[PDB]
Amino acid sequence: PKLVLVRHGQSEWNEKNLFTGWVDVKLSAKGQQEAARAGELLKEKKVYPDVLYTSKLSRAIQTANIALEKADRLWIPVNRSWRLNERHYGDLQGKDKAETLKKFGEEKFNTYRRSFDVPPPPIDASSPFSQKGDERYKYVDPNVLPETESLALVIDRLLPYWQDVIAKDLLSGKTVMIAAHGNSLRGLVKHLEGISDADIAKLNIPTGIPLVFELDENLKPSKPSYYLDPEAAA
Amino acid sequence: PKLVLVRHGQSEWNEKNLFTGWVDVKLSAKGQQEAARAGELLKEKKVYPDVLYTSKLSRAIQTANIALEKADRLWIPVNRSWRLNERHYGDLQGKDKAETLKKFGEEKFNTYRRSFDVPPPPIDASSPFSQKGDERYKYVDPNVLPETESLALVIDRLLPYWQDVIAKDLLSGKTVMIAAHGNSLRGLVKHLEGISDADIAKLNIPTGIPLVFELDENLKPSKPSYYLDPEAAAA
Amino acid sequence: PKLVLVRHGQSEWNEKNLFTGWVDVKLSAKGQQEAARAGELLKEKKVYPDVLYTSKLSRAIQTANIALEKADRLWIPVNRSWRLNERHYGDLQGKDKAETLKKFGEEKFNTYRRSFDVPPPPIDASSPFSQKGDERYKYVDPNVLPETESLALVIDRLLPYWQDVIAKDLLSGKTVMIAAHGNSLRGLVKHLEGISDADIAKLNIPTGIPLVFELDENLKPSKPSYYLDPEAAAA
Amino acid sequence: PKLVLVRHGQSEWNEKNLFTGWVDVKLSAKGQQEAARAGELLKEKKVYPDVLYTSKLSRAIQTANIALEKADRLWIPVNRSWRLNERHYGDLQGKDKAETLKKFGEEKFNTYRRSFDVPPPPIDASSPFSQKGDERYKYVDPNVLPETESLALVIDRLLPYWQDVIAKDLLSGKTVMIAAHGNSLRGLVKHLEGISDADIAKLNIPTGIPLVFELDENLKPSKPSYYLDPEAAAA
Repeated sequence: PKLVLVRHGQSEWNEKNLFTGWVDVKLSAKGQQEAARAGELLKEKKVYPDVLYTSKLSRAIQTANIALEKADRLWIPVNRSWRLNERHYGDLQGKDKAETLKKFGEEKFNTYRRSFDVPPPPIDASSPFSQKGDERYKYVDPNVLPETESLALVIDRLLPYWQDVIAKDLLSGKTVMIAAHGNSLRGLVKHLEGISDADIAKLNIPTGIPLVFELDENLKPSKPSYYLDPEAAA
Repeated sequence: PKLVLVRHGQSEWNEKNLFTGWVDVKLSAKGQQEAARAGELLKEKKVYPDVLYTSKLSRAIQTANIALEKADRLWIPVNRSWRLNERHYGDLQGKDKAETLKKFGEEKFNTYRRSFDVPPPPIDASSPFSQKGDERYKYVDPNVLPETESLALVIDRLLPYWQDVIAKDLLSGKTVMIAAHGNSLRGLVKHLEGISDADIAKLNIPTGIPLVFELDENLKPSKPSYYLDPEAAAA
Repeated sequence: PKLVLVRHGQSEWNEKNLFTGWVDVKLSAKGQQEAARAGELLKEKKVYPDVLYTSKLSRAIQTANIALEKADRLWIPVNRSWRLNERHYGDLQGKDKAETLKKFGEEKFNTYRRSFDVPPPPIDASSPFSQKGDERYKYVDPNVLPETESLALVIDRLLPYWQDVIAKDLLSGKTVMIAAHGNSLRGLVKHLEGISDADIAKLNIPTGIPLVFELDENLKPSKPSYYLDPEAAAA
Repeated sequence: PKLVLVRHGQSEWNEKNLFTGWVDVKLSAKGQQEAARAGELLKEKKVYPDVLYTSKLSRAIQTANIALEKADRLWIPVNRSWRLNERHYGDLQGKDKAETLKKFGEEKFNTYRRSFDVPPPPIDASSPFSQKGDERYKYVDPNVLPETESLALVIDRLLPYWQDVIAKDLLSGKTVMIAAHGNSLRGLVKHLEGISDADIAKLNIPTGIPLVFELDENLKPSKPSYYLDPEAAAA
């Protein structure tokens, strides 16, 4: 089976130095350009997705729409899941990253951004930056919807979707493309490669560069993953 | 129930005066702007789709994508069907329109373009403008895929998808958006409004302007249809 | 591709001499045994369905459930559609077959029963034998649901489901089992084999015996169909 | 939103005192009667499921089929999931229960049977009672499929299906029926009622008697759950 991963490029908040999380922020002009190069790489390198999976976040969805238009595969079926969403940043959603660093100090700030299992402080259900009660999640068990998450947590809610839904297509011989986020993709990659809880902190997935996985029948890498622009990935 | 129809703006081929049909031609720079305007109109007029339906043709898909982005509803479920495709143009696919008019005359030409049931000659399976064997139709019974169509024929293949798939959503209380094409959308409007085989040739559906239908429990108009920019659609 | 057709055995109304059609009459005790025998044949003969399609009528459904229990494939995915339903019988639904012959006469009675395109008179929406407004059809476009049908019509509403839905599974390499009715299966066989509007009235599909079709990439027979009990079927 | 749980009656292995787990054992004749009785109760008490969910195990699937036949609702959509399966019994699968009470002693046996988080030893792949490589699970990630389980673990693989799939139907106003097993339904009930890890072993769900939960918009009981046969369930 063949899996293609695409991390969207910068959102409008990444420029503004604000933690995004689940806030549905739009892709920036530069994010749109990386989306377009990701697609051109898909075409150029002959990687043809038969099906697409995205998160419920616009920035990833628009990256898919743009990338697929350049790859001339806009007609493929598409499925969306909150389980592919970016790590929910809790109370840090909508907050300046430089001020958050001044408020908590470097150790706590690295812990919130990159510890494997310690999540950011939870967000208040009535905050301007809270996704509670948002229409796009109205058919999901209210109780599971997060108020903050660590990568460990992201992996816990993502794996079931990977297990039942994405796996069916892979095991049916379909080349799957997933357009998601930094933390949901680092999470999936941690799972596919058996990366340790300690080591995962250092993993960075380059935005707008398709990561390809050739998997065996047990959905395990049959060889090292590869970026479509190896030189731009390193 | 509530249904919104969005016809895409011009494709690159329209600009170059070439008959398109099922050729998967890209939307033109201006088609993209009309898509954007269609989205702004959705948001502005407070028409919020719960689910999207497109054809398998890129120009209509890209229109829904741009329109949904401006409307800020990119997250909605999407389904695609060949039964929402534009009318297949037969041997006319990829031919120059002005050259076609010189070769058939103002009569045969106008008949191929705007008659209810006279289809163009079928296109040969080996033509560069033939979709026979196209990857995107591979799970559809080969026998049903057209090699040419008339509006009448577009309607016959479209209705079943409307009857079972689109209708379930509408009858489930969801606002459906359909991003499709000239013939498929006129075909759907003909059915919804009960327009005769003779009167349908008159109906023009303007591009990049959402057309809204509020329907009753029998999927028949509860009040008359309305464009989201009545002025721009009427000129 | 491989397709298995199973016609359900008698309902409780067959013994009572009443026209059934869309009325949801239960499978008879003898229908239940033919169902068990149908599933026993699938196992015996090594025909393993990957997915099941049934109509929305209980007798076909129960036949399928019983058959799969015997075949040890109860776990397969199941899809149901009104389009696989038996031919709607019109005003004849729930009426005595003997009294109907006296009322219409030999010629007209044979007409309503076995002509390709003359349907029974339509049934009225008030009749306790009308399915209009029934819950199992509440998500289908009300305008398309029949108030009487002829075999021509059955084939008309069945094909779109075969073309897009069942065809997807067959073209994906899945062995499809359909549990339906006399008219619906005969309509499908007519289509698969190219039987004339004139010779189909003669085709009888044996109840409780699987009919297997090995199909080519065009979903057209690659070798003649074959029942799993050739003798019980040709007796 | 309204939910109905139905625990299947005994299997052929329960009758013979053998640990079942994921072994796809056929429901017993008394088990089929309980199924019928479950269905008569649904009908009698006016509990009309709109959709059915089951495990991938025949005993639970046959239960739903017999019950729904009695309820006259065979036509409802049906979805199956390995996540609603009974708890995998590991090495205990296919072993005599009384012989196990000896080979372990009253307290180690009780652990494997009624402890919250300590699972039985895993079953070897090549054991006749291993479900490793079974066709009904060929589209599931091979890595997640268990070789033994505890109730804690059952709940962990069950919840995602409940959260996304089953919740959608409930939240769309549809009455849901789940026909599953001892551990998977106790697991769902532990979740619905907020029973602690400590008090869960004490809960019992009687076979063949529908248990109805009336839920709020948060999918939490809006009033105490109830059986459709209060006396028989508590006796």
